[PDB]
Amino acid sequence: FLAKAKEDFLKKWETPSQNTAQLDQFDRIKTLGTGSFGRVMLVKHKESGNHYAMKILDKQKVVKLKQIEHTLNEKRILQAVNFPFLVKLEFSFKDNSNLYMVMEYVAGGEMFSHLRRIGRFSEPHARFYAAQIVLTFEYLHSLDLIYRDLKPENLLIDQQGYIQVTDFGFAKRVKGRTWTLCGTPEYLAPEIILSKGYNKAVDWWALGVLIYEMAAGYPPFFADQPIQIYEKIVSGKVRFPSHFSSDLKDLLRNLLQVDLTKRFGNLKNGVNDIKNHKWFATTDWIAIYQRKVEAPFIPKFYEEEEIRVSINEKCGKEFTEF
Ligand SMILES: Nc1ncnc2c1ncn2[C@@H]1O[C@H](COP(=O)(O)OP(=O)(O)NP(=O)(O)O)[C@@H](O)[C@H]1O
Ligand SMILES: [Cl-]
Repeated sequence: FLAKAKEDFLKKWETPSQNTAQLDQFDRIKTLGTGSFGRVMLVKHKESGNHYAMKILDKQKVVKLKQIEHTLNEKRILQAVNFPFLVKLEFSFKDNSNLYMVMEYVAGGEMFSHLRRIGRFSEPHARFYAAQIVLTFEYLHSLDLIYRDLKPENLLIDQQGYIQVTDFGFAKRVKGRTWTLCGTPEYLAPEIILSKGYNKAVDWWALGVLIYEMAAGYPPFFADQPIQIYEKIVSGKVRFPSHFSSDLKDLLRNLLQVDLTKRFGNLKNGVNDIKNHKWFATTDWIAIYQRKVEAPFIPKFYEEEEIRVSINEKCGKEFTEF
């Protein structure tokens, strides 16, 4: 009976929450780091006492870098969704100068830098992470959301060693097909490259690419020039390292299926063809969803400038919906 997850997403999708907090409600502790459009600040919600990561997006910068649609889309998705492996948007508001995304404070690590530092993951460790992505894509797809941007860079490891998807700029809600050429070359599904339309099956392609990259330490398709990567994706084969189990190679043959009508995740049994695959025979799907499996990696956990908000409104039109 999770037609309630759909019903609730749809209320929030149809009437997105706006100005759910304001700046004067947060104590500013310190700057955590710098983003594309401004700082992320550790803040204490004055009422509750909880700490959050407040991302400050300068509207003028977002316009200048032509990231308007992506910013709006990301916020709109994040205020509608609810799933254990999606970063939690706690509050959003705007003022004359900035957009504010008040995120759950997650003192974790980055999948990208953990993968690159370790070199590669064991199949059982790759499988632990992959199962979180499988359940996430099941959720997103049941809401007609195509993520279409999977890659380690988009995944952080929280304090329990579980995944959170951190970026929804590219994700599109759409019932059938869409055409936008977007993503990063190594993770492009062939039906995206061939420019005749694609659907949610491109996420299962990208899962294949991620599992391979986790298990090998490098992705299946790579080259000095993007056109060489596109050639490989479209009409190349894949080469599995000899260390890959036959279970893993069989799963990847069916995820990195160049023909989307035969790709696992896109057939009559849908997500069950992936969940019921041999490689995932040891995965307790319910237990992964409940974060009851012990994770293999637990992350370890002066120059302060004020925020100036203009008295004049900037980019009112561009960010009306926010
Ligand atoms: N939820 C969070 N919890 C804790 N620290 C965070 C959180 N979100 C962002 N940060 C910190 O803020 C820094 C910059 O924000 P970040 O979200 O990385 O920016 P971005 O604009 O999304 N670009 P990118 O660095 O490529 O992801 C990060 O390197 C973290 O140190
Ligand atoms: Cl591209």
